[PDB]
Amino acid sequence: QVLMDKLVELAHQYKLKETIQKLSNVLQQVKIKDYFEKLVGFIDDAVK
Repeated sequence: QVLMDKLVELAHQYKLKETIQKLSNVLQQVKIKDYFEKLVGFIDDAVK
């Protein structure tokens, strides 16, 4: 029990959820609409 409690404390010290949410926030700052528009334009050019 002491060992698993120490393991739980050690795992929670890193706070992986904060890293995940920071990564998600950074990923949400990218320009996906521009890339989608470029892909749509390129596929339209190919079809034409």
